[PDB]
This record gives sequence, C-alpha cells and structure tokens, in this order.
Amino acid sequence: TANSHLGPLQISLGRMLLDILKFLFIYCLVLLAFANGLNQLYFYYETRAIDEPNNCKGIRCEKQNNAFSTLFETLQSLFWSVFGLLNLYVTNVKARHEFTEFVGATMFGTYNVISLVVLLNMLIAMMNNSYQLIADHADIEWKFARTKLWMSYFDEGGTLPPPFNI
Amino acid sequence: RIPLQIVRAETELSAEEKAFLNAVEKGDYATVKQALQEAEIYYNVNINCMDPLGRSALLIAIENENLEIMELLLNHSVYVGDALLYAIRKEVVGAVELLLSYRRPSGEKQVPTLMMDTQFSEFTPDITPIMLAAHTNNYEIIKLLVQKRVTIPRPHQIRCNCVECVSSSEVDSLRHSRSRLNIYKALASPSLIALSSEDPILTAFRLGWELKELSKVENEFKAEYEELSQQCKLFAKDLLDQARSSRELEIILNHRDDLAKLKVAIKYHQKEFVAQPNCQQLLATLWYDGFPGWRRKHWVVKLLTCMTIGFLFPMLSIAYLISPRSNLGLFIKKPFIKFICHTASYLTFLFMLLLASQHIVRTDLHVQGPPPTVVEWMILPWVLGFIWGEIKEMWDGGFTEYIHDWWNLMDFAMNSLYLATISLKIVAYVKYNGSRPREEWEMWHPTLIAEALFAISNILSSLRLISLFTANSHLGPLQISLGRMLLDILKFLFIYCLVLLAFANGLNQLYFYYETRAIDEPNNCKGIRCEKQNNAFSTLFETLQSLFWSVFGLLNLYVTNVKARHEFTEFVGATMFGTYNVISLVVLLNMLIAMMNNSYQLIADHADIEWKFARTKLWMSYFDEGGTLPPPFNIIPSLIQNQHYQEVIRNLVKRYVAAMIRNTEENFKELKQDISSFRYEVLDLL
Amino acid sequence: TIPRPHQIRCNCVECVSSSEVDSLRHSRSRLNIYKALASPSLIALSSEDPILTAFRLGWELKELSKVENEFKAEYEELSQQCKLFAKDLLDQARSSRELEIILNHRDDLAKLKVAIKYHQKEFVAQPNCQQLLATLWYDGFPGWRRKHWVVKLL
Amino acid sequence: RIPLQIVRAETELSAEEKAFLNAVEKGDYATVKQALQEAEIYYNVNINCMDPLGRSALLIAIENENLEIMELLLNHSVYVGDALLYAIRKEVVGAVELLLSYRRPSGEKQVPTLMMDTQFSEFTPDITPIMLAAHTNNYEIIKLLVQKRVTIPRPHQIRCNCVECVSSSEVDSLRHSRSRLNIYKALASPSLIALSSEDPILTAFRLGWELKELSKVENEFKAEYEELSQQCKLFAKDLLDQARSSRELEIILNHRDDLAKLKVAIKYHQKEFVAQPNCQQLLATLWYDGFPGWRRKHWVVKLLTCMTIGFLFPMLSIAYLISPRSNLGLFIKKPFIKFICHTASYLTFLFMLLLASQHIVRTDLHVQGPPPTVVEWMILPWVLGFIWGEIKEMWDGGFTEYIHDWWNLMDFAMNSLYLATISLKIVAYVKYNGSRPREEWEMWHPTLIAEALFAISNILSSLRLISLFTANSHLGPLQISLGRMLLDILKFLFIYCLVLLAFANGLNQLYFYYETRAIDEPNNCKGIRCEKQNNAFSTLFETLQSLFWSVFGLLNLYVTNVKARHEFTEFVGATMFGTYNVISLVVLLNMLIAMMNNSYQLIADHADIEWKFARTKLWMSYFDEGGTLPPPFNIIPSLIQNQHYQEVIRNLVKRYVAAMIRNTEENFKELKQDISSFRYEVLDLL
Ligand SMILES: CC(C)CCC[C@@H](C)[C@H]1CC[C@H]2[C@@H]3CC=C4C[C@@H](OC(=O)CCC(=O)O)CC[C@]4(C)[C@H]3CC[C@]12C
Ligand SMILES: CC(C)CCC[C@@H](C)[C@H]1CC[C@H]2[C@@H]3CC=C4C[C@@H](OC(=O)CCC(=O)O)CC[C@]4(C)[C@H]3CC[C@]12C
Ligand SMILES: CC(C)CCC[C@@H](C)[C@H]1CC[C@H]2[C@@H]3CC=C4C[C@@H](OC(=O)CCC(=O)O)CC[C@]4(C)[C@H]3CC[C@]12C
Ligand SMILES: [Ca+2]
Ligand SMILES: [Ca+2]
Ligand SMILES: [Zn+2]
Ligand SMILES: [Zn+2]
Ligand SMILES: [Zn+2]
Repeated sequence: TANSHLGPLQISLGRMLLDILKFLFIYCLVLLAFANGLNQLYFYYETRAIDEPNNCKGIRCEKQNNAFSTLFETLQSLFWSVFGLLNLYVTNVKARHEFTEFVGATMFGTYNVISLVVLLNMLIAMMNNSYQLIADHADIEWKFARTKLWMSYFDEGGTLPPPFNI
Repeated sequence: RIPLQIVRAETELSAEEKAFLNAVEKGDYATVKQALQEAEIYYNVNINCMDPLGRSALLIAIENENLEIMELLLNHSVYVGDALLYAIRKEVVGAVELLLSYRRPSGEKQVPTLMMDTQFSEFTPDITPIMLAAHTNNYEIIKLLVQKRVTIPRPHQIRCNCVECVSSSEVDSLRHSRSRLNIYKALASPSLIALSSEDPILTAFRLGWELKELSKVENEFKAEYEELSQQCKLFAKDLLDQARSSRELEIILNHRDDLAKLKVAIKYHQKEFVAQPNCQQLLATLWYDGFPGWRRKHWVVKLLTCMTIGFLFPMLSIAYLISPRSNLGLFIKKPFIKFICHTASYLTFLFMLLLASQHIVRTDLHVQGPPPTVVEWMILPWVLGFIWGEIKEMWDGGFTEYIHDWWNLMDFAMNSLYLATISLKIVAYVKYNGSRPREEWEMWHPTLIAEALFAISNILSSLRLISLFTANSHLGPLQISLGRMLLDILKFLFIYCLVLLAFANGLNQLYFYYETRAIDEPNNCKGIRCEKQNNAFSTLFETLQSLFWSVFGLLNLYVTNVKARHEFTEFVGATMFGTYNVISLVVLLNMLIAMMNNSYQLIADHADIEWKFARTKLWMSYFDEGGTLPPPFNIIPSLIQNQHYQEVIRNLVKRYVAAMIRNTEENFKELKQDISSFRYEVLDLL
Repeated sequence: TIPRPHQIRCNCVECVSSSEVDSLRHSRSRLNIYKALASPSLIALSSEDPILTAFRLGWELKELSKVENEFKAEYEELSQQCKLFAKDLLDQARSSRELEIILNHRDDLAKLKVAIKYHQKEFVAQPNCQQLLATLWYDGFPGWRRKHWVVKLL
Repeated sequence: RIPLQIVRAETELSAEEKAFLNAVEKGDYATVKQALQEAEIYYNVNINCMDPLGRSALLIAIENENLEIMELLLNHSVYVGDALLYAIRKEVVGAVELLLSYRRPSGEKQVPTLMMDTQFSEFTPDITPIMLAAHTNNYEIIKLLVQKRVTIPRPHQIRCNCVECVSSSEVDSLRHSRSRLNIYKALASPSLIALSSEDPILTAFRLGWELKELSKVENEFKAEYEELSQQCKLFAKDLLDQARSSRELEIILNHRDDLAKLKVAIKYHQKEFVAQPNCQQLLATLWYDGFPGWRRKHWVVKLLTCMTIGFLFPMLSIAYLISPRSNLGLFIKKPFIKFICHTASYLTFLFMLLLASQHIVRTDLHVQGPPPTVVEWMILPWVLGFIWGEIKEMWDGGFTEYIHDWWNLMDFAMNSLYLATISLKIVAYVKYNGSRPREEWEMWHPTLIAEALFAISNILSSLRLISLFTANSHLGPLQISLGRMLLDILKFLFIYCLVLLAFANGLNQLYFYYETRAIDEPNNCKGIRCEKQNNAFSTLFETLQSLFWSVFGLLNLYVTNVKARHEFTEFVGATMFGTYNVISLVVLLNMLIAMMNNSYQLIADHADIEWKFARTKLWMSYFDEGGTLPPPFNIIPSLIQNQHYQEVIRNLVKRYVAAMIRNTEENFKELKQDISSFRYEVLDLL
C-alpha cells in the first residue's frame, strides 16, 4: 500500500482470491468425488514396499508406485495430476485386467478433462470479469488502505521497533 | 463533369397550391379559409394536392396538431383516406376524436370525385386503424376504437396445415409474414391486454410463450418476436409489481382457473414474474414455515440448528410413520425440515459410500463369488429407496414432465448402474462358487465389471451434490454460468472431436504397419500405459487414446520412433503430431477460453434472476406432500375467488396505467406552430 | 414529524405482529421511511451533524441491504447516496482551517477515524484530506514530492 | 416518532419582499418598477434581500436573462457584488456588457450602506472575473475583458523553493492548490490561447507539457491536470486541422523560432498533432521522395523493387563515397533508400551470423587459442561500424537525448558483448598457445566465455529486428500493445519474484541438510540437469533454479524424496512444493492473463495514434544527412517566414473559432421567462 503502483494490484488480488475460493469449493467437491471413485476401484491392488523396487511406496519415487491404493494417496495423486507431474502408467496393475485398467484410465481422463478444460478456464473467465469491475474503483480503495496504514503509525503506541519494544 | 437530372417525374406544384400549402404549414387560418372559399367558385387549387415529400394539406394539419385548420379542411370535404392512421401514429387524441366523429355527419352525394391521389401511402395497405393503434400503445385511442365495436383477426397455429394458410404462404409469403407480425404486435401491446382481456396475467403469459415459440420457429423475424415476448414478460412483472398489500399478492398468486398461478408462471418460463421481490418474500415466508425470524439470527446459531436437525435424520421420519397427527410428526411436513432431512440422508449415503472403500470391512478378496458385506446389506435399502423415489417421480407429474428437469438423466444412469451391479453380484454369488486367486481371473469377470459399475455409480452419486447449490446465495449464479459455459464447451468439443478423428485417422494410416506383439516388447505390455511407452499409433483406438492423452502432455515424444531407421516416415509422423499439438493447444483451447469468457460477461447481468428462478423451482418441489419421507424411509409400508381476483387485477391495471402514463424535432415544430398560429391571429384581429 | 424505524434485529410484539399480518406493507413503510431519511436536503435541514448522520445512515442502510435480501439494490443505492452526500459536503470547503476543523471535531483526527470505522471510502479518499494526511505523514521532510528520485532513495 | 426542526436559522422573508422576489421571478416589469419606486419613499422592502436558495433580485434577473429587469434593478442602485461572476458563468454577453458598462456612470455618495448580505458567495473569494471567464471558455466575454486592460498572475515553477511559495503552502495549502489549479485552468482555455498568444501552437504545446508534468507531480489533482493537457493537445490538433492548402501546412510545419515545429511537437509528445492526416500525407510525400505513386502500385512490383534495391546494398554506398554529386550517388540520400539499405545491411549481418555457425567454416576445434576464421575477419568491420555508429549517435543529439530512446540499452549491451568477446579472443590468441583437447579445459576458460558472450550477442542482434515493425502497417500496434503488456508483466514479475524468493528460502532451509556429493550419486553429476534428477533443494541457487523450472513442469516429483525414510519431512516438503505450484500456476499466471487482457482493451482504441507517432519518429530519423552510409561503410574515411506564419495562424484561429462556435432546465426557464414577460406587458398595455 505504501507504493503507488503495487496497491491496486493487490486490491485486485484480494478480490480475485475470494473468487479463487469460490472456485476451489467446487474443485474440492469434484476432487473428492473422483478420488473416492479411484480409491474404490484401485484399492484391491495395493502392494507392499518390500516387493516394489527401492523399498518405497507412493507417487514420490523414481518409478511411480501405486497411486490409488489409499484415499490420501488417491487425493495426492489427483492433486498432482493437474500440474502434469503424475505419469500415465500409474493406472496399470500387475495382472492383465484390461477392463479395469481401461475403466480407471477413462476415470482419470474424465477428471483431467474436467479439471483442465472446464474448471481452470472458467476460473480464468471469472477472475477476468472481476478485474474489469475492480479497476474503476481500484484507486479509491487503494487510497483508503494507504490512509488506514498511515494512521496506524500516527499514534505513540508502538514507537520502538520489534527488536527494541521489549 | 457529370450531368444530374430528376430521373423520376415529380409534378411541380403551381404557385397557388404552393402558397396554400405554405399557409397551411405556417398555420395562418384566415389565408387558408380564404383560399378554401375561393377554391369552389374558381376551381383554381386542388385541395387534395400533394407536396414534394408526400404529405397533403390534411396530413400537414395533423402533423402540426392544428385542430382548427384540421376541422376547417374537413369542412370543405377534402380527401380523408388514411388520415386516421397518421393521427393514430402521431398519438393525438383530439385528432383521432375529430377524424372518428366527423366522418359520419354531413355526407352528401357520395364524396366529390378525385383521382390519382391514392398511390402514395406511408402506412401499409394491410394495416387497419385498431391494429396500428395497438402498435402505437396509446391508451385513449385504443379505448375510443374499442368503444366503436372493432375486432382483430385471429392468428392461426404455428403448425397450421390448412388450405388457406398454405395458399397464402405460397402466393405471397411476405404479405402473410407481415400480417402475422402486425397481428402479434397488436396483440402484445400492454394497453390492449389491459383493456380487452379479463385475465391480463394469463393472457400475457400465453402470448409470451407463443411469441417465444414463434421466434424459435421463424428464423427471419426472430428479433422482434423476442422483443414482443420480453415486452409481455415485463408487462406481467410490472402488473404484479403494482400490488399494495399482502392479501392482494396472495389473492393473485393463489387464483385458479396452492400457488396455482406461480406454477403456471414457472411452466411458461416467466423468470421476471417469479423473481419479483414480493413473491420472493412470500416464498421465503412459506419456506421458513416453522422457523420465524430466520434471517435475523447470527450465523452460529443457524449453523448449530442446521447441525442438530441434520444429525437427527433417523428420528422425525419414523415419528411421521408412527404418529403423523402428533406434535413431533408435524415438524417434518415443513419444507425447510424436509430439505435438511433429504440433504442429511444424501450426506449419510455419501459417507457410507466412503466407508465402504476401507480395509476394516473388506476382507478375503480371493473369493470368486463373494457374499455381500454388512455395509452392502445396509446400503441396499438406500438404493431401493432411491429406485422407489425415482419411479414415483416418473408416475406423479407425468412422463412428459419428468424428462424436462435434465437432472433425471443422471438419476436414471445411477439407477441403471446400481441395478447392473446388483445383478452382477447376485449372478456371481449364484453360479461362481469358488476361491480362485484374483491374479488368474478372466478379463470379462462379472465381479470386476460389477465393481467398475459400482465405482462409476459412486462417482455419479458424489457428483449429484451440485444440484443443491441453488440453496446457497453464493453458489447459484456460479453454476448458472457453469451451465451456460457447458453448452459452449459442447459447441467447442464438436469441432475438437472432428479434428481429433481426422488426425487419429492420419496417424493410424501412417503407423499401423509397424505394430509389434506384446511378447517382443519389454514387460509383456502393449500400449501407452506402460513404464516405457509402447506403440501408440498401431490401432485406431490406441491412436485415439494417444492423441487424447497428448493434450495434457502425458504422451512422450519417443512414441513416433520406429524400430527401423525410416527417417522420412518418422519425420512425417513427428510433423503430424506437432501440427495436431499446435492446433489443439494454441488455437482451439484459447478459442474456447475466449468463447466462455464472452459468455460469462453476458451471463452475469441475468445471473441473479435465473438463480432466483432455480431456487423458487427447488423450493416448491418440497411444498407438496408427495415425498415427505427420506430415501431410507420412503419404501417402508367458489366464485368469490374469481371476484376477488378480478378486483385485484382491476386495481393493479389502474395502478399500472397510472405508472406508465407517469413514466425530438416534432415537438419544437408544435411550439413553432402554436406561436405562428397565435401570431397570425393577433395580427388579423389587430 | 416522521416515525422512527426500529432496529433491524427487533423482536418486539408490534414489529412481529405487523410483519406477520402484512409483511409487504411493513417492508414498503420501512423502505419509504429510510428513503425519506436518506435525502440530502432533509439531512442538511434537520440534523445538527450532517456528516455523522450521513455516516450512521449509510452504515445502517448497508446493514439493512445485507439483511434484507429482496430489497438489496435500493438500500445499496441509498447508502451510496449518503456516502456521496458526505463526500460532496466535505468537498465544499474553501480553506485548510475549515478542513482541519471538520476533521478534528470530536463528539487527533477523530472524524477521520469515525469515517474509517464506518467504511466511508469516498470521504477518506477526497483530495484535500489526502493532502492533509500527506502533510502529516511527511512531518519532518518538507517538499518530499519535489525531490528527484535518487536523493529520495539515498 | 421523530421530531424535525430547522437546525440552522434562515430568516423568513416578509410578505412584501416575497411578493417582490416572485414578481422579479415572473418577469412582471410594472410591478417590480412600482415596488422599486415605493421602496425609497417608504423603506418597506430591502432591495438587496436574499431568498431561501441564496439568490438576490439581481441574480434572479441574471439567471432569467431579463435585460430590462436587470437594468431596472441597476437603476435603483442595488448591491452589485459578484454579479459579474454569475453573468460570466451564465455566458450571457448582454448581461456581461451591462455589468461592465453600468458600474462606471452615475456613482454618487459612495454606495448606499448595506450590511450582512456578503457572507454567501457561490464563487470562491480567490476568483476574479477574467479567470472565471477563461474557465467558462466563452469568447466574447473574454474579448470584452481583455479589451479593458486585465491581467492574470503568473504561476511559479513546480520545483519552486522561494520563501513566498513555501510560506503560502505551509499557511494554507488548500488555497494555494486551488489558486494554482484555477490559474492553470484559465491559461488552458482555447479562447484565451487564441486571443492572448502570438504563437498558439507553441503555447499550447508548452502548456500541455507543463500540465502533464504537474499531473505527474501533484498526486491529489492528477485527473483535471490530465484533462487540461488533453484539452491543450486537442486544441493544437484542431488548430492544425483547419488548414486549407498545402502551402499553409508547410508554412506551419517549417516555422522556426527543416520541419522544426514537427520536431518540437515530437519533443513535447504531441501524438495527436503528429498523427493528423495532412501531416502524415506530407511526411509520406517526403518519405517517398524519389518514388512517386508508391501507394498506387500492385504489391508484386513493390516487392520486386524492394528486393532489387535491398540486394544492391554493396553498391550505391561506395558510389556515394566516390561521387556524391553524381546521379547515382544522389539516390542514396532519399529516406526510403536509406531505410532499405540499412535493413539490407542488418539482414546481411544476421545471415552472416547464421553462416558463422556451420561446419563448413569451423575446423580444428581442439586448439586452445584459435586464430579467427575468415568469417570472423569479415564480421569484424560490421562490429566496428556498429560501434562507430553508436558512438556517433551518442555525440550528435546529446547524452541527454541518447538515453530516452530505450532501444540504445540493447545496442550498448551488444557493443559490450562484442568488445568482451573480441578481448577474450585476442587474449586467448596471445597467451594461450597450444592444442589441448576440449575435454580437459578449465571451466573458466576465456575461449568458452568469449563464445558464450558471442552467442548472447547473436541473440541480441537477432532480437534487434523488432524495432523495424513500425515500418509495416500491421505489426506496429501489435508491438505497441506488446510494450504496454511488457510493463504489466514487470508489475507481475515483482510479486512473482517475492513469492519465489520466499518459497525458495523455505525449501532450502528445510532441505539443505540432505545434500549429497557428486561421487555418491550416479554419473558424477549433481543438480536438476541430470538424467536422474539429483538434489534440487540443497542450495539457495539450486532451490531457486528448481522452483523456476517447476513452472514449466520440467521438474519431476521425486526431487522431494530423501535417502532416509523421513516421511514427515518429505510430506512437509511435498506440501510446500504443492502450495508453490498452486500459487504460481493457478493464481498468479491467470491474474497476469486477466491484467494483460484488460490492458489490451484500453490500448486498442489509441493503438493507431501511437503507431503513427512511432512511424513518424522512425521516418524523420532518416531525413537528416547524419548516417547516410551503412554500418559496413560508415567507418571508411528572414522575417517573411514569421509574417507568413502569423498570417496562417490568423486564418487558422478564425476558422477554428468559427468551427467551435458552429459545434437543460435553464433553457426552458428562459422560454417561460420570455413568454411570461410578454404576457405581462400585453396585459399591462391592453
Ligand atoms: C524484488 C525482489 C528482490 C524481492 C524484494 C523484496 C523486498 C526487499 C521488497 C518487497 C516490497 C518492497 C517495498 C514496497 C514498497 C515500499 C514503499 C516505498 O515508499 C514509497 O512508496 C513512498 C511513499 C510512502 O510509502 O510514503 C519504500 C520502499 C518499500 C518499503 C519497499 C521496500 C522493499 C520491499 C520490502
Ligand atoms: C468442501 C468439501 C469438504 C466438500 C463438501 C461437500 C458437501 C458436504 C457440501 C457440498 C455442497 C454443500 C451444500 C451447499 C448449500 C447448502 C445450503 C445451506 O443453506 C442455505 O444456503 C440457507 C438458505 C436455504 O437454502 O434455504 C445449508 C448447507 C448446504 C445444504 C450445503 C451442505 C454441505 C454440502 C452438501
Ligand atoms: C518470418 C521469419 C522467416 C522471420 C523473418 C525475419 C526478418 C527477415 C523480417 C522480420 C521483420 C521484417 C520487416 C518488417 C517490416 C518491413 C517493412 C516493409 O515496408 C513497409 O511496410 C512499407 C512501408 C514503409 O515502411 O515505408 C519492408 C519489409 C520490412 C523491412 C521487413 C523485412 C523482413 C523482416 C526484417
Ligand atoms: Ca429426480
Ligand atoms: Ca541506437
Ligand atoms: Zn391455417
Ligand atoms: Zn419493534
Ligand atoms: Zn515561488
């Protein structure tokens, strides 16, 4: 708020953060639904850490282990798939159950299509519209925030810095 | 240079006729009276003479609103053809009164014969005075015309196949379309609806629905039909807005041919009528029937009451079963308690579906036909209650109304998935006895198919919670914009499916000779779902899957490499894959972003009205007594009204007419004409 | 005289009885009373402290718009009208002494703190109040806006 | 209930005073004359009495424009204080003439004494009549005031540190700011500039620049200063637009204190003046000096002429060196041929830099200090010519003008890189004799550093071609929008750098205990640039690089895994990395997209004007004779004008005044007043 260029930017950031929260509610609901479906489909094929290479179990290995074995692991794997850090061979099982693998791949593809084609672009559209409304009033609220910050230092309470106030 | 000439012959007006028309334009009464008195004796001036702009003396008198010169030109028996149309379009009450009242008296010897004045008419020949008065929307002229026993032709059905409509359309389609549009414009005026209809609200609703259907049918004239439907809807909302007491509002809403008129408005898609503030207040009062002052409370006590009433789901439904006339059983009949109990039941079903996917209950997975666990035995009554509720919703209300909701498709899909998984489980129990290990099971095992359908049904059950977003005040317009953008996403996905099919066909046709067997490849797997990505363009299905997965970047770049050193084919395939990637990631997705962005801006202004309409549709679903019990418990075994409505509509019509009466170069010309006429009369008298 | 509106969270017998008997008449009467009280002319003529009265009426209208869902728009319009009336009355000053008298009046900058507490962004963001706050902010550094940026950064 | 009372005492007007004010409002001359004649004998009515709204009888006469009642109230010696301000604000020429001319005659015995009328003044006490007339922008009142020997105070410098300005700012800052704003508003009126300045264009340019600098300085009053600068710029463009012949335009542009006034307009950033169509036509005619009818031609012959003149780069510059007075040497002095030759030279330099990176020329890479290849020997004269051209541009024009271009920073960087690579090459030649193989070279070898600087200079030389986009008609506004969005990208990248530094500090503080040596890890490499991604959060620089590369998805997920089984630390680091990814890929990038989207919509309306300004700035850079030779060849060793300008500005001022003269409830009140005054006089006479 002290600078004359970074104030309205963070005011628009504050409005768009509320819009991001309104988006993230629906995203959390969709993520919970798809994580429940993926865990219910894939939790029979859980393997122990000793059988897998390098004695590790999870999506944080060199070779990506069972990603849909638990609800927490399924939630982490569905979270990391938005940024593309989850590979495609996590939906493959040891046995040759082609129908279950195809159904899980369809499930993962539908979640990817939703969270990367509908939801993120809708969030972009919402925060775009919000900015246009925010810009006309951006100055007044920036001046109000700067006035609120300026009068916080007007009083004598808190003259000393944090290293010297004690 | 370029010569210029008058291509089309306009006859020049004589000096006397030009002076007479100029005197009529300036409003000099004495000179016009002298010219009219000299016209009969000497025949010098044709009184019905036109001007360069197509107006006669009578039309010039009408446009300047000189009633004195108007009656003086009428007294000498000038031509009067179509002057009433100009008076009605000018919205002059006195001119319309004079033209109506003077045409009858003192008609002697037919009319004086006149020729070749009748070609030029600004108004179309199909037009009649009552229809043009309806288009003008003036009230007094419409009233004076309706008092003289005037009628309007009835338009036919849109899907009319009689001989006369087809013959008129074939002979002259333009005249038929103009006549139908003029008739519907005359019928859609608020003044004619207020004056010639005993039920203005229902007439406005039916006219708005008919105009919307005509706009859907007639492609050429869509815009004015949409404007007429919007005008009828705004007239209905404005007539509803003129109420002054709660008794008048409840009389209007509860009038029948409980809230019958609100249901009729919802059936005709009158969003402005439903979303009016007083109707919303009445629906809020009916919705919070047993909880007075709900808006007053701080949010912690409201959330605590919601938690204590949602956690009390298994009671208050058996209490209704055992004692519906008791004090405790009567609390479930209120709509808010019904909605909270249904939400608590669905949340309990979702939590039970989460609990079914845990290792505490699931044991002994190496059985071919496994008996259902106790969690499944308890989940089965909820599925049966959902089936009974969906079939009851199919029966009550009709099959023609069950399909218009658009949420029933997911319910039908969920019920089909539950029936399929139950049938697969029972068949696996009955004829797959054994304990074979899962690693050597058949790929087409009904247990695996039943579990896959169960997982898809669990996803649909968890995604069913989006429909409850209308209840909140923040998630309603968000999903309305989501619903519009989903249609825009479908319009995008058509072109994306076409481009994907084209590139998949090209890639499969290029790469299907180099298919390899699973034994030769490492780890005995074949497809894009391996640790090392195998042949991705060997089949049409595999090519479609590989081109689908390349949008999210999960397909690597070495899938376009073959075993042999065919560098040209590899380069051509890499160019093909790169062109598909450039299209689907630089043109199409950004165009989809631009389309849904534009749509949101249009959606936002109307977002509230439609959110209030959706919330009103959700609120009245719980008003009726059909479906009081939850899904786990639903399977357990008079002319004074018309007179008051007429009184209220009478007062509302009077108030709306007063409001609309309360709410350009022609105008200043009146002031020049009034000043000029007063100046000539003062000079003449003095 | 004009009747006094009740509290928004009013639970007396007469308000509840009027709401139950005829909610539309009660809502129309309350909206008409608050529209009458929110006019700038009546505030200028019948209030000894127009700025504080406009601030309180704007805060009450904003809270009523937050409470009453049906009539949100006209209550927001009334709050905006009261805020614009307060800013327009502040804008009519002609000297620095009048501005410091208005800002420092108590029932140091008490009225500015009262405006900030009531969320009067237009009143706080007026140019003369911003100039006075800038002068108080650069108390020991006269002519701070004058300087080239290198000496300011140094 | 609530009692209501008049808090502030307004004295009620008596019956006679109220009747007198009502008679003055209705314009009845006889009743007002009778009341004024009875006022002296009986003293019944205070003629200077006010009303409830703060107007007197004279102000009511001024507002209704009743000149008769105005002079009648003046004849009885009413109070006249500040009435001239109301007349000037009302823009009544006759009222201003009457108030100017009546104040002098018939003043006897001071004025009659009057008290307590003087508190209420709508106009501020600092205001004077000439200043308010300048604010009103009326021409006749300004002319009549200027004829009576009236002056305006001179504003001080913005960076004024004298005693009186500082004392006035300290004593009363609001009065000083209002006085300065009123003075600059008075000086910025087009009528005062046209009437009181011998050079309206230069005065408007200086006033616009001063108003823009004041808007940059004064933060509180930025908007009206920007409006005043826009008004001055539009006045200058409108005065330029009133020309009628090419000789007047060339007289205006070529007037000095060749195109001196165009250079002065460019120096003051008058984009509207430069982008006028007639000045653009004159600049296009001067630009295509030797190619008449360039716009006429089909594009194939234009491209063929461009190719044949761009391929003829090595001739026509040596011809200028050997025979500047010849027919062939004179063709290089035209601006279009100069621009095409410079573009051909830069394209040849870029093509030579492409050819330098081929295996045909580069041989024997295992030499420590390699001699320069023949391609480098030929490229060296181009670098020397670029150095000589940049230093010549530094000398000519001044050091204060060389830094405002903003393209010279890349030229300075390119010259520094070329000097550094030449120095590294010469030092490696002089003291690194040998043929050691490249696999065992020092990491700080000057040959490798020289090649890295050469590659960066080659990138800068290839990216220097963006500046030529102003010449085309399609790539100019695109790069103008790119320039605005680059500033918006910088405003985004500040917050992104802060967030990146915070998350990098947290990740390094969490993960720097688990650093491993390069010998223990596979392949003897350590960092995120291995086949297997090594420790990515071991150092602050490595953490910054890893967090930078995670935005594009090139950083894998197993970098947050440690050797030991510390599951809590790994989960905390994964949560940290996920939170940084969610921020930098869901909030920040989409917010940057929204910001640059909004900016483009604002940029598009003005995109042309600024593109034409940039093209005009590029065109006049080649007009002068300084820098005729290309970079490869530049190192090879009078009062009639003022009278005509005054005549043209005189005709332009007259035409602009005629144009501005050619181009509400007060108005209708005049018509009610004129009708009411005529009605009373007719009734009185009759
Ligand atoms: C860009 C990278 C290196 C991160 C830098 C982090 C910090 C060193 C930055 C982030 C925000 C910066 C602050 C942003 C704004 C201001 C106000 C600025 O003063 C004004 O704007 C003058 C008017 C006034 O505030 O009264 C003085 C510097 C300061 C404190 C900055 C100091 C340096 C800060 C703390
Ligand atoms: C955020 C993560 C943990 C997913 C949460 C999923 C569900 C537990 C959520 C999704 C939608 C929620 C519902 C959204 C809206 C409402 C309406 C709300 O009531 C109102 O808005 C009051 C007005 C009225 O509806 O009459 C009561 C809670 C409820 C049912 C919510 C209950 C909890 C639900 C089902
Ligand atoms: C597209 C790929 C192959 C990169 C090409 C790089 C260069 C060869 C391009 C980039 C910008 C181009 C220039 C952009 C604009 C112009 C102006 C153009 O002339 C006009 O627009 C006529 C009007 C005028 O400038 O007077 C002549 C070609 C030229 C110099 C272009 C020459 C070729 C350039 C240097
Ligand atoms: Ca249903
Ligand atoms: Ca340069
Ligand atoms: Zn028919
Ligand atoms: Zn009360
Ligand atoms: Zn000074």
